[PDB]
Amino acid sequence: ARTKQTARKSTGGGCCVCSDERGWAENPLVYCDGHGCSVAVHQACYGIVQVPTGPWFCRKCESQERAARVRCELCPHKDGALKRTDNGGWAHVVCALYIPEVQFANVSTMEPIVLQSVPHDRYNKTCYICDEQGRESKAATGACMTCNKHGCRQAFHVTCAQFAGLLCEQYCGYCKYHFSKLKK
Ligand SMILES: [Zn+2]
Ligand SMILES: [Zn+2]
Ligand SMILES: [Zn+2]
Ligand SMILES: [Zn+2]
Ligand SMILES: [Zn+2]
Repeated sequence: ARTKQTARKSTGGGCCVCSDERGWAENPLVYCDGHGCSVAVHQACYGIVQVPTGPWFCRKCESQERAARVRCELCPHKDGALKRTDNGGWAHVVCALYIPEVQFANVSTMEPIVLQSVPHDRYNKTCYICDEQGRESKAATGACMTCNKHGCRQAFHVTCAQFAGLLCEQYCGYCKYHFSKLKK
């Protein structure tokens, strides 16, 4: 597999789940070899038990599922690191991690992603970011996390917060207003 195992920048992107650009000897950043696929994930961020000596393919590329059928059940963005769900669909690993009540059937392999126990309070929210970034039709879809500032009611999709730099590592996120004043 093509991997990065250090933080070194060659004298000659980052993880889809955790956004870290560095790799480790015991936790490499592995790059999907699927055609036109740009997934890169840490072994531990994606549940790769054995990094192959040959090519490595993410689960979506392995499935060769129709590109029309590859969609996260929990957010409106495709691309990124996906696993199959218990309901016969797909979901981002990052969405699974940052929506509190989502689980994995196996935490070593991090799959399938289990949605059966999400309560309806993740599902009746509106993503304020989608409402801001020209995605008004998708803002009320999928599942939102809530700002981790106690009492805040701002809600947002995990991936939308991820793209906005509003997640942090317990897996939580803050609306932009409240994130600005948090000591990083
Ligand atoms: Zn990672
Ligand atoms: Zn792939
Ligand atoms: Zn998602
Ligand atoms: Zn959104
Ligand atoms: Zn907030």
